[PDB]
Amino acid sequence: GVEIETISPGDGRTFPKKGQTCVVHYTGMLQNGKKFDSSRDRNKPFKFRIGKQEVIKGFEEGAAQMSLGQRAKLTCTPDVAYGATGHPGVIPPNATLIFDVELLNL
Repeated sequence: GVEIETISPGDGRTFPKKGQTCVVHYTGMLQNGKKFDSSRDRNKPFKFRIGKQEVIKGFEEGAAQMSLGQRAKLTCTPDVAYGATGHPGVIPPNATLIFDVELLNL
């Protein structure tokens, strides 16, 4: 259950495919309002490949459904997230995650 709202036009027709790299500048916040991660604070694009279960399923599905030059906010349910086995000292168990996702290339 991922809800995507198009906050950017994203006229690019390119779509991610299997076995491809994908760069996203992601910013995540907990639904109360505090953030835990921001790749842009590191000034480095987050390179991840579609598949291989490198990232949670919600983030990968959201990145797959949205395209180049597009921005969107992903509503990640705890079922598709860490859930009960939350991140140690970072994310409390049974919490939702909101991501500021955007491709730059591929």
